[PDB]
Amino acid sequence: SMSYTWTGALITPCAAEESKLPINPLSNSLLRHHNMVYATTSRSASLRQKKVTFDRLQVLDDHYRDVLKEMKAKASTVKAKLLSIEEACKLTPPHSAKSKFGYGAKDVRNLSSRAVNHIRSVWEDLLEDTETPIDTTIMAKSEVFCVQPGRKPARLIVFPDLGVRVCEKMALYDVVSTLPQAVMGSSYGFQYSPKQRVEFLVNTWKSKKCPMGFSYDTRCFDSTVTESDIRVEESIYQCCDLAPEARQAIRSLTERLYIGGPLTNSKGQNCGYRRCRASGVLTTSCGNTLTCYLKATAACRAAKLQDCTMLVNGDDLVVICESAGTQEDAAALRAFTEAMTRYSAPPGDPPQPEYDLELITSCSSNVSVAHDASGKRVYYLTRDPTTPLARAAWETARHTPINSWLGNIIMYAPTLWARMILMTHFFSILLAQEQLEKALDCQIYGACYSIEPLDLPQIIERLHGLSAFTLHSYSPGEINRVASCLRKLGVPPLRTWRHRARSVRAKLLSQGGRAATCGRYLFNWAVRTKLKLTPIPAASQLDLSGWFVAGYSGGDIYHS
Ligand SMILES: O=c1ncn(Cc2c(F)cc(F)cc2F)c2ccc(Oc3ccccc3C(F)(F)F)cc12
Ligand SMILES: [Mg+2]
Ligand SMILES: [Mg+2]
Repeated sequence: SMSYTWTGALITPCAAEESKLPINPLSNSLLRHHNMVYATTSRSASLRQKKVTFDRLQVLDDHYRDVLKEMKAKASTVKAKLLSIEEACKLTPPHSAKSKFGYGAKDVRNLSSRAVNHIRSVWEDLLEDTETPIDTTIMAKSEVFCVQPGRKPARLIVFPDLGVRVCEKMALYDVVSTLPQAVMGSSYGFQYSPKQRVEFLVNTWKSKKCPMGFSYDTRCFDSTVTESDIRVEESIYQCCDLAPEARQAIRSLTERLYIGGPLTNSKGQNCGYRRCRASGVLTTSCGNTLTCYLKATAACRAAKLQDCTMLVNGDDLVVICESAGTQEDAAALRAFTEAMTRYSAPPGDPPQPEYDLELITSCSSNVSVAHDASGKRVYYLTRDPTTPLARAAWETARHTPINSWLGNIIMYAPTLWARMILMTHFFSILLAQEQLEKALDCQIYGACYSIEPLDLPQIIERLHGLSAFTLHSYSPGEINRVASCLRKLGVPPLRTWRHRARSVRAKLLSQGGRAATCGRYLFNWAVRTKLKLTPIPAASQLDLSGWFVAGYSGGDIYHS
């Protein structure tokens, strides 16, 4: 069936949208070529639509069916609990889209009478009406990017009302948090932290006689998901031991929301219908990971690749396996792509076999190596810095709910570009404005969190280790990239940052307390007469456990 159907009403913006980076003092400090940084707007919606509207093709074979039963089997060991309206509410973000029935995130969190009552009514309705499609809103997502040798058209987000959103949590939160791990095991990418991911990738790579690996990029994965996929995905869920209320709630959510439904723009007009994955639902991240895994796993048996190992994060896939030769490997990869195409997961960029792990990119990131004080090789997770910086620049000029930079510092603490530019730029500013105290919301795997800037040293040591404060002698590959990028975005050179960092460091050490800590470990790279960085007290006390369990992108989740 057609992924989407449009009535002709436009996808409209519920306010004014900014497309160009504003010229201000602070941002200009990070990067000069501001006219290269832009943000998507509903304006390009039409273009997106054309890219995602098409008629799917799907042919399931015995390998598909086989793997499904295999996955079903493990899922059947799971027992998911129901969530009280409280727990679910406590999980809703404060910025989350307000309800169209008279309440908002604020009220939902305050367990406000009006909110909780409507929520209660929506649940009751999911238990009674098993048919009626649930209404959803469509919006052109507004993200920041850098220009390229045109521009990326806005991404479309589909999401139900806050009422239906809380119920989803109640019926499926526990499910989408445990089930994936139980089903995919070592392959579930969200169970790992950057360091743990790197470890998994490097161990897998080494466990092979002669490694071969590739990243498979599906063309607009969501729109490729078919009504069959969603139903199959629900069947896995149905294997869990669930309360009747939840069993039915899930059954209803599947038929009324997940497999598809009506599209309403911000104005309130009917835009069309959806028959593919909705990006703004709780089951998006879990569902896409299950689906992608299912297809790829079966696709590897069809293509006859040997000893496949998958790493899946939603629609993001990377496979590592035993090579069979250059020629044979390209044939297998091609076979693989076709199998996946049959399964309704055609490629965007044709996959290319990789024999050098550092060259494989998944989750917009890759694996590289640097050295610690002792001088031994240390692998860490890194990525091209363009987007992070561009957004960083944008987040410096305008106030925005989420701070991609803070999240990036956290996830990329050990990288060259993260420590040299981001850490400096932002600490320098916070130091100026006197804001080191204020907490800031950010995101990890799609879930919002609230971190205090002055706690970064602890976070970084526990998630990466002390080496993240002393790495050096980065690969010539990584170095070239960073430099190439700064040159492109008009970002100040190495020396300029060192000088700036050298100054911030000083200003930080004078304030003492948690600040000196930041200045001591975070900017130790700047001073020549180094300092001995020892295990930080608060580090071995942080409950970062929950930070890396499952994915929630688009799932409207906030871990308080
Ligand atoms: O391998 C390194 N080993 C150490 N340092 C010092 C250093 C560091 F260990 C971490 C850090 F957080 C900031 C730093 F300064 C480097 C500093 C810059 C660099 O790369 C470049 C070299 C020449 C020009 C431009 C660059 C650039 F844009 F940085 F890539 C490579 C290295
Ligand atoms: Mg895709
Ligand atoms: Mg974990």
